[PDB]
Amino acid sequence: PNYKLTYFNMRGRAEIIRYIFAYLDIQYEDHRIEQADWPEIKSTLPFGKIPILEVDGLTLHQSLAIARYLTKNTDLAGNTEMEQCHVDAIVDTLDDFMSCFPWAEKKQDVKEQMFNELLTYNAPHLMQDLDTYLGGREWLIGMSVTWADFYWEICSTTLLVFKPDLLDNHPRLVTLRKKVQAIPAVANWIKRRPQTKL
Amino acid sequence: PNYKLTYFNMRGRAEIIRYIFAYLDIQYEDHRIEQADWPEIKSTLPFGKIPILEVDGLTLHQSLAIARYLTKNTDLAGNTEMEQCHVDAIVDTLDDFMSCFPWAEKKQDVKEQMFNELLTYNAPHLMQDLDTYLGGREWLIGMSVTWADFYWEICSTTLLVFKPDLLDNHPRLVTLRKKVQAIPAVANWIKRRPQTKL
Ligand SMILES: c1ccc(C(OC2CCN(CCCc3nnn[nH]3)CC2)c2ccccc2)cc1
Ligand SMILES: c1ccc(C(OC2CCN(CCCc3nnn[nH]3)CC2)c2ccccc2)cc1
Ligand SMILES: N[C@@H](CCC(=O)N[C@@H](CS)C(=O)NCC(=O)O)C(=O)O
Ligand SMILES: N[C@@H](CCC(=O)N[C@@H](CS)C(=O)NCC(=O)O)C(=O)O
Ligand SMILES: [Mg+2]
Repeated sequence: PNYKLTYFNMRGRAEIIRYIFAYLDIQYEDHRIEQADWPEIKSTLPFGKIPILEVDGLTLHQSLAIARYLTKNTDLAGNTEMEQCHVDAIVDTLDDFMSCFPWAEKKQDVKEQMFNELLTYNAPHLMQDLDTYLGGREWLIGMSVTWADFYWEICSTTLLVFKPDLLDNHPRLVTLRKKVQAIPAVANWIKRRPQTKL
Repeated sequence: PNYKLTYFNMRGRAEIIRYIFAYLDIQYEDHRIEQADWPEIKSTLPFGKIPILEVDGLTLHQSLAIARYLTKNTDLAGNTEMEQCHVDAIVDTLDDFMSCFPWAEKKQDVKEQMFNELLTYNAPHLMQDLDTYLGGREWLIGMSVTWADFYWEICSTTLLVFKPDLLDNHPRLVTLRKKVQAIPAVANWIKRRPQTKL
């Protein structure tokens, strides 16, 4: 079908969807809006948030709901219902953390303090839990790559911008990142995608 | 299989799982732990959070990941691939808001202030979007109840404790709550479950 992804000109929450389209070799319109155009767009969306994915004109929302929709019946989903649950759980654990950052905090005072606290205190704890969860395994779930591995690489890439030494004590997590980045379709997207901070 | 759900003695994040077990008429061990017994259990979990659901000796985590797992191949999941996406999206939209509340706040005074601001300044926009989304339909997604309807009833039940007039401008959302509460299996669970504040 005809796919149209709408988001800001950032990797952000739309990147997981972009990785899936690239991996599955699916053509889509990568619509990146300008902040000045958001207000009008927002008023037309059922829940006023992006990303959204239009499939033949029908609008879908929530980045992870869309990602799950696109990976169902593909080799990125998980090989059993239980493994699919593990994929979803890891994705939500990562998303829970990313969602904790108060980008909308009214007071720039508290906002700055919270970011530093999450990066210096919480981040290291999560990295340790993920490292232990992965153990000596090749991928986070099963014996093959899943979109949970994609989300790990995506989330860690942005966190590394704020805290470069995040994975100094976890080489196995770095290796996993490199494995995802080395996947042909993914590597090709990473090299051609717009270069943005977030 | 044999199911063992572990959570605190409260509805909270485990309630969606409990509703699903009730609706599907599935037996399970509803393990409710006292605060004092949490520390020693927490240290044994990969990510140190509850609820967790043990299925034939294997542990699953993340409430919504578990809920999705339990509804797969059942009438609660959504009738089409697209509708299953909408179910996931509505659930995440609700969970996104619930996750905004600062339960970790130290000052009880400040904590209540933040809760009241979220319920007064932010909740109204979400309630309006949900009402508009529902329109004059019987259920949020499709023509039959889904676990998204369950989650709406569960989330709104607790929010109403803090903001009694939350739905005074949205009778259609109240009607939906009543419909969920009237389903025999669900009604039975609501009447027999332990009475807790949250
Ligand atoms: C997966 C999930 C979430 C993220 C986060 O980045 C998103 C949401 C925040 N967004 C903020 C830019 C705000 C802004 N205002 N003016 N200029 N820039 C960018 C995209 C996220 C969460 C935690 C730490 C960093 C980034 C990324 C991936
Ligand atoms: C679905 C999603 C999230 C919730 C929230 O309730 C949880 C979060 C924190 N938990 C803290 C209680 C600690 C405590 N111990 N003894 N007394 N108090 C209770 C359950 C939630 C989020 C937003 C508003 C209200 C409730 C419920 C359902
Ligand atoms: N959990 C949702 C988050 C949706 C969200 O908050 N999107 C932000 C951009 S990253 C947005 O639309 N904010 C603009 C606004 O709230 O006005 C997802 O993963 O899609
Ligand atoms: N998004 C996760 C949240 C998990 C979570 O934060 N659980 C809380 C209880 S509601 C917990 O384990 N907190 C106790 C602690 O962190 O020690 C879910 O839905 O399962
Ligand atoms: Mg979430």
